[PDB]
Amino acid sequence: SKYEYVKLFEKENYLLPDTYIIIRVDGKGFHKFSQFYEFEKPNDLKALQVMNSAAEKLMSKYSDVMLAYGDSDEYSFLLRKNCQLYERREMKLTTLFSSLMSTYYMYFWSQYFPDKPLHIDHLPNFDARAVLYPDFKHIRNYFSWRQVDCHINNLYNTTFWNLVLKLKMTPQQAEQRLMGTVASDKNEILFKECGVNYNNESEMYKKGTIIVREELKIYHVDIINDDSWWKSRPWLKD
Amino acid sequence: SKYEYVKLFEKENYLLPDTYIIIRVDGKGFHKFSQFYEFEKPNDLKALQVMNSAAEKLMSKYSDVMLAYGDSDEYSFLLRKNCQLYERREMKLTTLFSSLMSTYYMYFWSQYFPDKPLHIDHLPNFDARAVLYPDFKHIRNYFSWRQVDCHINNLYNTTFWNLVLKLKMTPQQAEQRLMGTVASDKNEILFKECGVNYNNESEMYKKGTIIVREELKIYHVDIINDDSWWKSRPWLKD
Amino acid sequence: SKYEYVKLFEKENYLLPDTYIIIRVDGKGFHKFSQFYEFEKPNDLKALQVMNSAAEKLMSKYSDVMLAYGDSDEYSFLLRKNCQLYERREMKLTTLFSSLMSTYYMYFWSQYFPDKPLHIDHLPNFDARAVLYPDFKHIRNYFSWRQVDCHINNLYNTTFWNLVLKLKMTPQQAEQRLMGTVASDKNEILFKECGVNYNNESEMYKKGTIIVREELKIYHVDIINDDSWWKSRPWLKD
Amino acid sequence: SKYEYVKLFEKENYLLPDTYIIIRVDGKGFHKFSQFYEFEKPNDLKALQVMNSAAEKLMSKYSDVMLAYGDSDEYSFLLRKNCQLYERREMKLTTLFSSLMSTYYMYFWSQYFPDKPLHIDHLPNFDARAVLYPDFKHIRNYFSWRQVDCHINNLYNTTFWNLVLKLKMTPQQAEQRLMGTVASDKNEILFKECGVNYNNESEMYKKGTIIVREELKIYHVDIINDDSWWKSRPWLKD
RNA sequence: GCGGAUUUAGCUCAGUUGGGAGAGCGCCAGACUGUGGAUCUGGAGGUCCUGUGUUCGAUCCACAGAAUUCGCAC
RNA sequence: GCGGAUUUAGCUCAGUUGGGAGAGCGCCAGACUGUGGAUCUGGAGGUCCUGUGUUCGAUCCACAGAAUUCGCA
Repeated sequence: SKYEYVKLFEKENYLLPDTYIIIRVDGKGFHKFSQFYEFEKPNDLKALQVMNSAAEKLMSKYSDVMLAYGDSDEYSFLLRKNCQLYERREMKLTTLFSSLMSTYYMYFWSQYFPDKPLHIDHLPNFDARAVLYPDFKHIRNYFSWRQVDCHINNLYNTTFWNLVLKLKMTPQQAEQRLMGTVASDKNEILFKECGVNYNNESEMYKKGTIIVREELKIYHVDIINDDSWWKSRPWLKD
Repeated sequence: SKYEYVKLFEKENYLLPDTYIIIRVDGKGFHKFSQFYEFEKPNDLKALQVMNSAAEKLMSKYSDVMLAYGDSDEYSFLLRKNCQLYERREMKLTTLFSSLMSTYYMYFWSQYFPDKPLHIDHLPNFDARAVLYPDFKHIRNYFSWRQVDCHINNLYNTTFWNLVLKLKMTPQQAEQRLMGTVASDKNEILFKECGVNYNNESEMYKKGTIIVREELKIYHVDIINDDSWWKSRPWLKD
Repeated sequence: SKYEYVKLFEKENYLLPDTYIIIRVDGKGFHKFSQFYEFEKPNDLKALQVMNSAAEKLMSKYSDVMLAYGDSDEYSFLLRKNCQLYERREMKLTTLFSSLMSTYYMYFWSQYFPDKPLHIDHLPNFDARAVLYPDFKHIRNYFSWRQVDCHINNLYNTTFWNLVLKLKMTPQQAEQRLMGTVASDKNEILFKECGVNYNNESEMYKKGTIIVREELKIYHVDIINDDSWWKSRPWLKD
Repeated sequence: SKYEYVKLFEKENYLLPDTYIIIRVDGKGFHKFSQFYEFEKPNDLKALQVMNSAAEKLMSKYSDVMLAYGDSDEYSFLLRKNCQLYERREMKLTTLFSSLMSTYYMYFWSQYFPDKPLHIDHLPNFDARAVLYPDFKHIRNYFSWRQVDCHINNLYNTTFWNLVLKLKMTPQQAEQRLMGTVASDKNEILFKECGVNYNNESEMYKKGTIIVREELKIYHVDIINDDSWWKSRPWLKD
């Protein structure tokens, strides 16, 4: 053909071999999304169950995924360093992960929320980015970063939404009240003013969600300081 | 934070400025997809209408998309050379496009096919790639390439399936019949042996689908040799 | 062989076809270099001829180089859109250009300065970077940028070195004297305090060096506003 | 400035952190270079001493280089995984290495060969590529690969040049003679026909050259199987 | 895109309805001698592409995903 | 992750009910002049981060998405 020459303008990027690959997918404008479909605040259980369902099915579909961690509207997938999926073409991996997460989310939404059919202008869309890590310690520190982020965001949102619902404050009022406040102050505000003991909050909300290949098992525990949890799973390293 | 340092391992790729951008999305294993949901052969109208609906909605959402061409399980989107969407980040554009096409396809499928609800193991997924073209002549030639490819492939499937249906041949028999045949030979085989006049086939089947920003208008015309069609639409160039 | 596998960690980068290529080479620490070998200030003529000789020879060797502009310790080379040199492999182009400029500079230095044999710890080194530009207008604007920067740096160096040499100021003293000063002030300082008419300085010093493929001709002219200079050379565009 | 905007078209590439970097430089058309300056065959000691001098000086100039291995017209440099030279910018590293190796080669050439002044059309140029390796085992395997390649190439050149020089053959005759020949066949040809025992060849010629930071020490030993050679130098991993 | 064929040790290839994995070259060690060549002896290396399903048991059987190659076709 | 402020001519800052965009500099040319200095005239360059609407009309207003910067950690 006299037209195929344009194919020469395409440029592929193969991700460095024998390197750990993290693919992180993130909900596009899921704040507005959470508002449109009237999500429970601070945390809506079933929506998180949809997220976990999509992630788990995806994980079941692709064996190279050793571990997955999700919270709020985000999910991180760890691919074994020796992954050869799609010859490690970055675009294939990221666009496939985003496509899969979006479609599976739509499906499981149709399963968990039949009362709230999806509207064409507020469909769940995900972006996806690939990140390379040469040593496992960086993987540990990454998931540590994500879990710390989950802890901070959950504490803030629980305090905020308890201030809004129980103390009937305005979002602006709750926002100003939390200004310059630290973890101890948020816990004290929740317990004394809202009558809520944070430590008694669901483990899933405060710790996020971990899916690990054992069998596929789901945990909601601290992985930041618990070295034995990692050490007992050496196949994560391989 | 002692963990945020891992964020430094990320690499962004900004697409060269003042360049025409083509993002092509492609259905993942849609032959098998067409089999599972028992698509009509050679061409199933309603499915193609799902594709076109999804693509048109997508084009409607992003004003930077000047032109789209789709056929079978593929769709190409032209973004104007001075586009600043997501600061011209390749990953954002591609993962977002795959996600959008996927979700819109899922939505419109429930609309056109209420009789065939989607199965979790056969959801429509799309990959996506970004290609840069510095001169409009290469864009013209690109879409020319896509239309020629559509013509050849359609001619193949229509001839094959007419050989299976009208002459009651076995797939291997029809395939053996098509060895060393060219477009003209396939046309002559269809007309003389199967009694089907190709030129009378649906225009969408023979030319594919064009969505162009005018209002958004859909065409099923030749864009390869019709220079005036392009010349009459200078806003495509800039 | 059981060791050849490491070849898979290599990454090639082919520069986008049908795009103008600019390769800019720049002297490594040529201020300290100028100090060690006792360069005349503000401008040492013979050094500039070494630069120009190296650039001209390099350009003579590779016909794809259509235009070159050099000043101080930098030089810019324009390679035509359909250049296929080293299959447009970026790395080959850049390392080759840097190696060539360094070696030719060493050679022509050995020719112009036999009195000052080069010392191993002060050899002329060059870096090299490649930049892609999709439209010729951006090429014009690039070389315009380079000539403007050349004017700025030359004016600064002449004023600075006239304040240090013609007067008896310290380099830091002159630096502080020129702080927050503009072209008008520099001109006025040269005139009133140093008794130097900037405009009467050599044209090469104020405008830089242009090498054009016509035959290779060397110019010291304005290319910023002179449209006719470019328009009279359409082969530069092709 | 209204022209500085072109600066936005540059794209820099920062190498993945915590990864071992190998920068390999290789002589451009050094077959022709070897012919032009009438190099001794198969191996010219003084030329190898020029290469080695250049490499040692370069390594001496940049403390980040932990190990270097060179042979024939190529040299490989290992940079420790946490190196921050030029912020791990690929272009700067490679073009700088090419420039340095080229200039140093010119200088030491002027020192070892006062009898053979360099001709402008045959100055020594080097290309350079950077390769990332996430694990040290790959470093060991890389240098192993290069040393094996050295063994093969040296055996070939010694057998070949003994066939042209000693048996007074034409290069094409030797080329055809070595077609389909294996190491054993080459050894027997040298031994029986040329009266040459390969094992008695200089250790530098058959093993290549190793420069290691200990002090900078030079070795001509096997590094493929001698694990202790690496193990006794743990600072290479760090 | 359509179809066939293939994926097991470092390289080339076996193998068994469906049962516990091998040979030649190459590599390392020792003896031997002409040396890293020749012969001989010894030894090392493998997620049998990645998952799933059935089964007491999968390299094999069924399905799916990835990769290699050759045909036909622009 | 949560919030404040910011993005307007090449640079630096105003900036407006909601209506018609500017200054200093920079920069091109011309007259006279020490020089493309100053001084003098004319002129250019602004998609005011990007889209939609309310409107007879949008730089400010209302919705959506993005970027720089500093806090709270």
